[PDB]
Amino acid sequence: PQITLWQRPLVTIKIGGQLKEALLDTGADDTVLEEMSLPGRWKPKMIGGIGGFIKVRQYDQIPIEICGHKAIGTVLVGPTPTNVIGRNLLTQIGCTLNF
Amino acid sequence: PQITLWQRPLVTIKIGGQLKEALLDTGADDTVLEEMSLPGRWKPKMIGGIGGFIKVRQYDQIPIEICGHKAIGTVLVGPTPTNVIGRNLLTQIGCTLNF
Ligand SMILES: C=CCNC(=O)[C@@H](NC(=O)[C@@](O)(CCCN(Cc1ccc(-c2ccncc2)cc1)NC(=O)[C@@H](NC(=O)OC)C(C)(C)C)Cc1ccc(CC=C)cc1)C(C)C
Ligand SMILES: [Cl-]
Ligand SMILES: [Cl-]
Ligand SMILES: [Cl-]
Repeated sequence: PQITLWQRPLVTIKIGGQLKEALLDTGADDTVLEEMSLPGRWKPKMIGGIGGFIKVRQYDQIPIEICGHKAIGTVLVGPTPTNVIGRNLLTQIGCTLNF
Repeated sequence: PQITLWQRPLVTIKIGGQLKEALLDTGADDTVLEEMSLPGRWKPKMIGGIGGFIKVRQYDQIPIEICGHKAIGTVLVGPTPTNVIGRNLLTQIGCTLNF
């Protein structure tokens, strides 16, 4: 579709069979989600936002639907003010910026 | 143009006489720039991202130029770790997400 930016670009995603709201964020390298359960082992990452650094859990090869578009990729879980979908999955679902 | 999301979407802006690089961020409510001088009135503001909040100065009705597109809008100045263009100005130059 085509999403204008007069509001927050909030969409519905599906991960682990549950629906969630998340924010499509082109200023983000990475995709980071609020606390939740995911299968398998995880690795550490430090990621930096506008406000400083947080520690998150990295899970790889995780299926996720963004707006009904299927992707499988890396998901971080951590203390974030919102769910955000960063470039790493935006490119999987064929996103570009246009003006 | 059409801008890809394989890489960070960085662009040049002219503002306040200076050239600057900055990051087209669809997730950002506001536009925030590193420390710099702007004319006229301002008020203090706390803004929130990953890792918490920072204090900025808010100037309104500032002329900016982005990729040759003139807009006018609110610009926050402060100790952000990188320059970001937010939805408040992205709208004015007709920028949308597409997939
Ligand atoms: C007051 C209104 C609500 N807050 C906001 O709208 C703020 N927006 C952001 O922080 C956001 O759009 C992220 C900005 C882009 N940022 C840009 C950015 C990039 C690098 C940093 C570098 C950065 C930090 N430290 C050292 C080097 C800092 C910010 N990227 C990241 O922070 C990402 N980090 C990276 O991509 O790092 C590569 C990531 C999400 C994964 C932490 C994500 C975001 C979006 C909305 C909200 C509020 C919603 C409840 C919070 C966070 C500011 C920027 C306006
Ligand atoms: Cl990925
Ligand atoms: Cl504005
Ligand atoms: Cl429009």
